[PDB]
Amino acid sequence: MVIQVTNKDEFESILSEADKLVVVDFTATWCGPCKMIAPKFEELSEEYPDNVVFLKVDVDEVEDVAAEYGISAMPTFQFFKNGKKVDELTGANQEKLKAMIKKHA
Repeated sequence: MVIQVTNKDEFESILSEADKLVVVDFTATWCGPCKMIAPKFEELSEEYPDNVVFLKVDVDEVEDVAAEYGISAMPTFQFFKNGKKVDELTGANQEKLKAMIKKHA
């Protein structure tokens, strides 16, 4: 249950208009770990279908969001409440990803 974001305006508008917690997967085709944690991301998106929106962002496809969101390493999962950033995890840690989604959901 994951939505692929392909531009900045569409991304900002989603965070802006979200009445749910939003989790964003910042990913890249050159990033081995990004692809390894991707199935876990998908599972969780289905395991929180009511109160959390999950997004996917390729940093080479949407350049204007990678620099603007302060992404410094990959993968990066950012968490937004009411259109405002609340948490962040860097790295393909499956356990920490679950634990951080639970914290805010």
